[PDB]
Amino acid sequence: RLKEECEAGSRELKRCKEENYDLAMRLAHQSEEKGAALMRNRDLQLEIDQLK
Amino acid sequence: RVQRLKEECEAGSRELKRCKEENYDLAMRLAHQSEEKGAALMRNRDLQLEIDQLK
Repeated sequence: RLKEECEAGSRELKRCKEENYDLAMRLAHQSEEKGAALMRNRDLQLEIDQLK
Repeated sequence: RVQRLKEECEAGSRELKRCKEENYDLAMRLAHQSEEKGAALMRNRDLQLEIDQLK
């Protein structure tokens, strides 16, 4: 009754910890890509301001 | 032995609850950063089109 639910919980904890590491890596990757896109945006806005 | 595995199981159920809450937070922050990157790339395309008409 509780032995089976506790074995299932420890397997779910193993998967949750794997997902946590995966989410952290994906978050760091998206933050770098967002930073690169925003830098390109600043440079383009500066170009427009000089022409207009 | 019975009381030891009971505690260990209760501790794991609490750690899983914590991990799922952290994972939900990371997922929402990941979704936010991806949306912001996407929005910036779309503005970049529009700005490049504007520049090409002015130079």
